Amino acid sequence: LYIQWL
Amino acid sequence: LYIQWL
Amino acid sequence: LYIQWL
Amino acid sequence: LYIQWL
Amino acid sequence: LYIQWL
Amino acid sequence: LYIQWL
Amino acid sequence: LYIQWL
Amino acid sequence: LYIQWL
Amino acid sequence: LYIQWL
Amino acid sequence: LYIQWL
Repeated sequence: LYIQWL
Repeated sequence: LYIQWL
Repeated sequence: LYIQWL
Repeated sequence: LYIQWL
Repeated sequence: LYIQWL
Repeated sequence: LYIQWL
Repeated sequence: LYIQWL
Repeated sequence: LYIQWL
Repeated sequence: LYIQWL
Repeated sequence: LYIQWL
């Protein structure tokens, strides 16, 4: 699981 | 699962 | 599952 | 599943 | 399943 | 671009 | 770009 | 870019 | 970039 | 960048 959130 | 969210 | 959301 | 959403 | 939505 | 090979 | 190989 | 190999 | 190898 | 090898 990879989450990139901005 | 890959989530890229901006 | 790949989600790209802007 | 691939979702590209803008 | 591929969804491209703008 | 979405590539699925079975 | 999403690549899935089975 | 998401790469999954089985 | 996410790389998963099985 | 996330790399997972099995």
